[PDB]
Amino acid sequence: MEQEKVQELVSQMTLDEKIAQCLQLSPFLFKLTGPLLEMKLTDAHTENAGSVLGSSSALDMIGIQEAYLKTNRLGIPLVFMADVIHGYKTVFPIPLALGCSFDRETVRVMAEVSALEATADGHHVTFSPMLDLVRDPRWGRVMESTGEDPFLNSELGKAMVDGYQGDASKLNENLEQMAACVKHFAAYGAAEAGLEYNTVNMSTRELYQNYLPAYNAAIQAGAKLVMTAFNVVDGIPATMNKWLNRDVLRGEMEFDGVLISDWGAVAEVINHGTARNPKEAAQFSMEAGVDLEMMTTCYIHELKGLIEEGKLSENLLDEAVLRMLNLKNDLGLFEDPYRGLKNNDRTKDILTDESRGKARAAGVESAVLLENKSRLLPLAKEAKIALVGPLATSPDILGGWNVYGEEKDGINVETGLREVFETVEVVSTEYTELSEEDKVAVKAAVQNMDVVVLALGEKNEWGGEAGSLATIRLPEAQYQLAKFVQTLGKPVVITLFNGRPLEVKELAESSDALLELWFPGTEAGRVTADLLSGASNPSGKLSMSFPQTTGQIPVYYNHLRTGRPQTPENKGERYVSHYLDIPNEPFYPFGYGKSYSEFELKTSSLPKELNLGESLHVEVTIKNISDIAGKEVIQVYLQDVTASISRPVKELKAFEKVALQAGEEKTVTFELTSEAFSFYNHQLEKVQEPGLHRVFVGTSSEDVDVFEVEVGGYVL
Amino acid sequence: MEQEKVQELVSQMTLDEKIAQCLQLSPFLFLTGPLLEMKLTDAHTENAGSVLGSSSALDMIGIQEAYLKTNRLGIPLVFMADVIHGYKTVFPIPLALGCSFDRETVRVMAEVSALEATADGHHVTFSPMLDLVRDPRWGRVMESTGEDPFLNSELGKAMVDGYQGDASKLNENLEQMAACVKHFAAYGAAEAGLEYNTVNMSTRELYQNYLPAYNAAIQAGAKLVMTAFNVVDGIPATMNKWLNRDVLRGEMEFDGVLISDWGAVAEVINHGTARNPKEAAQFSMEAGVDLEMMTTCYIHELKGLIEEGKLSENLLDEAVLRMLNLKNDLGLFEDPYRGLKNNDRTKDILTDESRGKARAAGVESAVLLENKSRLLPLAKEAKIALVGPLATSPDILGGWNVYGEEKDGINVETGLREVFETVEVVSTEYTELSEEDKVAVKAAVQNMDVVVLALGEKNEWGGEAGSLATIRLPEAQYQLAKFVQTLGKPVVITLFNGRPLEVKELAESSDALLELWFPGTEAGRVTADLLSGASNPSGKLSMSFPQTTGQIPVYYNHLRTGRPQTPENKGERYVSHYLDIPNEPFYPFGYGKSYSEFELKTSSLPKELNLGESLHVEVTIKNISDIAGKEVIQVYLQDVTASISRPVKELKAFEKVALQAGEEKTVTFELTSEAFSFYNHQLEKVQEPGLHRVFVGTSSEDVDVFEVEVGGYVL
Ligand SMILES: OC[C@H]1CNC[C@@H](O)[C@@H]1O
Ligand SMILES: OC[C@H]1CNC[C@@H](O)[C@@H]1O
Ligand SMILES: [Mg+2]
Ligand SMILES: [Mg+2]
Repeated sequence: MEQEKVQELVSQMTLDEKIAQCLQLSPFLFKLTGPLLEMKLTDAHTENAGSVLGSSSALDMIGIQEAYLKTNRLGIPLVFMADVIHGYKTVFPIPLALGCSFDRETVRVMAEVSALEATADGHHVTFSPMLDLVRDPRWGRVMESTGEDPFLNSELGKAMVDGYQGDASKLNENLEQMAACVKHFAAYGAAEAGLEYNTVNMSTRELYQNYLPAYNAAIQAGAKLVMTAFNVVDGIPATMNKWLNRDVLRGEMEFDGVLISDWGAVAEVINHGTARNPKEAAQFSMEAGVDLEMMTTCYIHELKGLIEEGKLSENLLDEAVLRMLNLKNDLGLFEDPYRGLKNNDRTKDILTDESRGKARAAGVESAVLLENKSRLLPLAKEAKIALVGPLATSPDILGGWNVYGEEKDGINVETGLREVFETVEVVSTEYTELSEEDKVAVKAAVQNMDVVVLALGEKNEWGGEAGSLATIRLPEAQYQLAKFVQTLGKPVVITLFNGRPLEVKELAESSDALLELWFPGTEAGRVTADLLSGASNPSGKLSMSFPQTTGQIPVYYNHLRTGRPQTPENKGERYVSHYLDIPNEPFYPFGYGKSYSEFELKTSSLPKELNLGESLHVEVTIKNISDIAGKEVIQVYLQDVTASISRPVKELKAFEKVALQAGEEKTVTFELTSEAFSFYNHQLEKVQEPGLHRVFVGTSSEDVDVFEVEVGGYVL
Repeated sequence: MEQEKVQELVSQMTLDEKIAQCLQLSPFLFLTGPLLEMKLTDAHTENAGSVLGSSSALDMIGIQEAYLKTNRLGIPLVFMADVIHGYKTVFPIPLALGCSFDRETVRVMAEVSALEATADGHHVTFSPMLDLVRDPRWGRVMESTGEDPFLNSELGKAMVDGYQGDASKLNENLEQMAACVKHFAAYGAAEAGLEYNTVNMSTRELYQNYLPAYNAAIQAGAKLVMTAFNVVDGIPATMNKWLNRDVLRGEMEFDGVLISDWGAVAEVINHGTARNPKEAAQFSMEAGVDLEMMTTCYIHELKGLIEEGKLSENLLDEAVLRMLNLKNDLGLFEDPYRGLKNNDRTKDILTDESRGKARAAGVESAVLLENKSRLLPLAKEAKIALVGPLATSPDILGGWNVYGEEKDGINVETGLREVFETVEVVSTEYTELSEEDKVAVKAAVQNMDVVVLALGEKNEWGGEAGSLATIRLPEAQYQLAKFVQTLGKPVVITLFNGRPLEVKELAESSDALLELWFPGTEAGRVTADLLSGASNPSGKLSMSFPQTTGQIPVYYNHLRTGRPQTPENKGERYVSHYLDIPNEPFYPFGYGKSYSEFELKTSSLPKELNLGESLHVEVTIKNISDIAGKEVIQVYLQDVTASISRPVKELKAFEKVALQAGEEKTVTFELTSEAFSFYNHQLEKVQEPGLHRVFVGTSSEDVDVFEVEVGGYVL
C-alpha cells in the first residue's frame, strides 16, 4: 500500500498499540529457541503483538493470523519469522560445510530452496545468514558461520541474501522469496575461550578490519533485517550499544530496516550489568534503536511510563513502529496477510526430488578430502566394504540448527552405501564407548571384507548454541576404534561427520584416507557414497583451520608476522615465535583440500607497478592434466608488506571454483580493486597507502605462486 | 654534578657521539636475544651509551677502564642487567612471589637483589616485569605476579622500592640500583600463549587492566621503562608513537630513559611497519625510544635522517640528555665504578643472612592446595620414600636466572635429610617411567611409611620462548603419580614449576599437594620446613589453575555475561557453560590452605556512601587452632550496574596477618573512591552512582558479602 497510508497507520495507533507492535512472541502465547521468562501477558498485548517467531507449519500460521486479524483494531497483520539456517525440510549442509564449497551459486541455490519451502509453510522472514567471523572451534556455533575469512564470509553472505530474497524491492510480489535477517550484530564468534555467550573484546580497528565487513556486505546487498548479538562489544551488550546500532549500523552502514533483538537480549542487559532493571533495559535498548524485543517484556511493561515521564521521546517509538510496518508492507502483508497461501496450498513445493538433488549436489561440493594415500579412493563399485563405527547407521546427519527437517526422510550412511556397493557388512558402535563385543564384531566384518569405511563423528547436540567444548576432540572411544581398526591390516577410509574443526591428527595417521563430510543434510549417505565411489569427485577446501591441538587456538591463515617470525632459515633457533611442543602451522590450513584429479595453473604476466585507486587484473590459466573430470578452487591472496599497521601475511581477495573435464583448459580473470588493497588505519580511516604488495595465486593459502606489485604515483 | 654541566655536555657532543650514546651492546663487543653483521667501528664502541649483560665486577671495571681511557669527554658507560628474582642468592620466581601476597617479602627480595648486583658492578635491573597474565601457555608467566592488576601494582611498587629505595639518592646509596619497568605494554596477552605473538584488545581494556601496574611502578619512581616485542593495536610497541609519547611520557609523566627490548627497534621491520632500517630508526626515535638494545638502526641511520631533515636533531638531544641524566642520577660522573673501585664488595654476595631471607620468601610463596586428613605436617620421624624427577634434580632455581648457580642450591633430597632421619630416594627422569623405575619405586614405598612424590617442569620449558600449547607435565609424570597411588601409602606431591598446570589428575591421585613453584637457592629447605611444619604454608594463588588447557583464558575477575550460570538454573541448556568441563577453574585466585584455622568478621559497614568518599573496612581475625600461622585477608569490590559491563569482583585490598594460636587482631582497609572507579566508553576515569558489593574473606570464593549504595554529593 502507499507510503502515505502506512504513515497514516502510525498516526492512528494508540501508545499501547505502538508499544506492543515492538514485541515478538512464540506461537503458544497466541490463540523454544531460548529460555522462557511470568511474562504477565494479557490479551491487550497478544492482540497487538508485532510478530510471531517459530510457527510449526502453514496451518499454525493461518490459524494464528486469522484469529489475530478477527480481533486487531486497525488490520495490522503479524509478521512470521523462523530459523531457516541451512534448509527447511530438504536440509542442506551446515553453513561451515558450505563455506568449504567455496561456491557462491551452491550457497544461493541452498537459500532459494530454503525460501521456496519456508514460504510454503507460512514463513515471511529467516534468521539467516549468520555472518560471525569464527577463529575458535570450541564455540559450538562455528557450524553456522562459513568460517575464518572475512572475504569468503562476505561473499557467501551476499549469495545467501540474494537466494532468500531475490530482488528485495519486489518481496510484495515474489512470494516464494522471503526476507533475510543478518545475525548476530556484532562479533559474537569471538567469545572468550569459546564459551557460549562469553566476553568479547577487541580493538575498534580490528572490529572494523575483520569482524564487521560480512554483515556490511549483506546489509549493502539489501538484507531486510538485522538481529542484535548476546555479547558485549567493548564492554557494552550489543543490544543497548548506541554507538554500534545507531552510529555504525544505522549511520555508516545506512541500515534502515528492523533491528530485532536476539532471544531475551533486551532483558539480559540486566544480567550483563549495564541496566539495573527492566525500565532501564527498555529505555537503553529503544535509545539504541532496537525495534523488536524477542520474547521478553521490557518494552510492554515500561515504554509507556518512560514516554509519559519524558525519559524517552515517543518519536523513537514511532520510528520503530514505522520500520515494523514498512517491513510488513515490503512483504505485501497489507494486501495479502497469508502471503500466497490462503487459496493456494503449496505442500507440493516441499521436499521435492529436484530439491533433494540440489542438497545432494551441495553435499558433494562441500565435503573436504583431507587424506588419500595411494589412490585408496575412489573405491570400485565391487569393493567389499566393512562399514563400521558410530556413524555407520546413525540417522544424526542433518546437522545442528535443523528446526524443521526430519531424520526419517534423511539418508544414513549404510543406506547411501548399499545403493551403490554390492557388498557391505555393517557394525554399528556407540558414540562414546568401545566394548570387547564391538571389537570382536568389527574384527569379523573386516576379516570378511577388503576395505574398511570407518564412520566417525559428533552428535549434533555437541555443537550449535550452548554447545561449547573445551577440548576439540571426538570421544576418546572413537580414537580407540580408529587405532583398533588400524591393527587389522586392511585399507581404511575415515568418513568424518561433525560441526566444528577437530583434532584429527590421530585419525589421519591411523587411516589411509580421510574425508570430511561435516553434516551434509538430508542426502548425507548419498553424498558419502558418490564421493567414495567417484561418481562425484571431492572439490571442497577448508574454510576454517584444523588445529594441531586445542591449545593452538586461535590459529588462522590471516595472521600477523610478529617481530620474530619462524623462517626456514632460523629453524631451531630459540628466540623465534614457536611452541616447544607443537608446530606453528595448523594441522590442515585454510583453503586446503584434495581431488581425484590433478591440475596445473599458470598466472599471466602481471604489472610491476600500479597507480593508487587502480585495479589489478589477474589472469589465470588452469588445466586438468589427469584422466578424471574434476573441480579446483583457484584462490588469490594479497599481502601488504609494509603498512602503518602490521598487516596479515595473506588475505583472500578472490576465488573461483573452476570445473574441468579431463585434459580441459580454461582461463579465468579476477579484478582486485583498490579496495582489496585498502585497510583501516590507527585513526580508523579506510585507506590506501603507497608501497609493495605481494599477490599469491594457487589452490590453498599454502600452495601458491607469488608476485610483486609496487603501488604508488597518482590516484585514479 | 650540576644540571648545567650535564646540559653543557650535550652541547659539546658531536652528532656521531650523540647517536652512539643511544646504543647499548653486550660485553663481548667492547646472550638474551639473537644477534645480527653489526658493522661496528671503534668510533661506535668508544661512544656507546650502555652495556648489558656484564658477568662480574671485574668484567665491568675492565670495560669502563678501557672505555674511559678513550672516551673524548669522560662520559662513563651505564651497565644494565637482568636481575629478576635474585642475583646469586636466588629467590622464588615472581609468580611464586605473587602467591606470597606479601608486599614486604617482595621489597626484601629486591633489596637483597640490589645489594648483590651493585656489588658486581651493575647499575640497572630489567625488573620489575609487570605484564598482566591470563594465559599460562606463555612461558613468561613465571616473571609476572599473575592475573590481578591490583596485586601486580602493589607488588610492583614493592619491587621498585626494594631495588631503588629513595630514587633521588641513587648517586649516594650505592647498594641500591635503578629499576626498569617492562614490558611496555600488554606483552602477556600474546595470542594463544605463543611467544612474540599478536596482542589485541580495546583501548578501554588496555587502560582498565593492562596499564595500571606499569603506571603504579612509574609513579613510585621507576627510573627506566623497556618497550615490548608485541603490537599494540596493530603497531609494534617500540615505534608506537601514541603509546610511548601520549601515554607513557604524557599521561604517565614518565621522564626517564625508554630502552628498546632486544632488537625490537630493528624488528618493527619484521612486523611490517617499517620498510628498512632507516624507516625503523626514524619511527622509533619519533616514538621516544632513547636506547637501542643490540641493533644498529640508529647508529647507521640517524645521521642521514637528521641531515636530510626527516628527523629533528632536538629529538636526539632530548634522548641524549635523558641518558646523561640517568648516569648522573646514578652518580657516575663523580664515581664511574659506583662504589667498587677501591672498596671490594665480594663479602656482600651469597651471605647466610641473604639465604635465610630467600628461604623465608620460599615459605611465604609456596601454596598448599590439598591436605586430606592431616597428612601434613609430617612428624620428623616419618619414614619417607622420596621419589620422582625432582627428588635430586638441582633444577630448582627457576627461569630467568642469569647469575645464580646450581651448585649453591639445595635440592629436595638434601633439604629433607637435614630434617628427617629416614629417607629413601628413587630418582626418575622428567619424561620417562621405566619398568625398572617402577620396581625401585615399589620397593622404597614398601620400606617407608609416606611418599614424597617430587614432580615438575624443567625450567627451560618456560621463560622467554618457552610456550607450551598443552599446559601439562610430561605424561610420564602423571603415570608415575597414578602408579604411586596403587601402592597404598599416603602421598604428598611436591610440585615444582613456572606456570599453572593441569593438576586435577595430581590432586586426585594424592592425599596432599604442595605447589613450591621454583623457590630458588633454598628450595630443598623451603620444602623440608613446610613438610615438617617448621613453617606453615601461607601462600595463595595469584593465577587461576584451569580445569584443562581449553578453558584458557579463565580468571576470577570476569564479566557476568548475559546468561550467567546460577545455582538456580543448573544443567539448563541456555546458560554460559561448557558441555565437558565446569566454568570454574580447578583452583581459584586467592585460594590456598594452612595447617591453622582462622575466623574472620567484618565490622558494621555503612549502607550508603557519598561519591568521592572512602569506605573504611574493619576486619577482626582470630587463629582458632593450636598452630601458629598466617592468613591473607582479601577485600573485593563489585560494581553491580554500570555503563560498562564490570567484573564480578576485583581485588582492592589485601593484608597477610600473622597469628599465634589463639591470637586475635584487627586490621583496617581504606577503599578510596578510586577503587570504585573505572574507565568508561569514552575512556574517561569515572565514578558513577549506584550499588557496589563488598566481599571480605580469604579467597575470591570464601568471602562474606555486604552492600553499599553510593550517590548523593561529591567529596
Ligand atoms: O531463534 C531465534 C534466535 C535465538 N537465539 C540465537 C539465534 O541465532 C536464533 O536465530
Ligand atoms: O636481556 C634483556 C631483555 C631481553 N629480552 C626480554 C627482556 O625481558 C629482557 O630483560
Ligand atoms: Mg603497504
Ligand atoms: Mg555502578
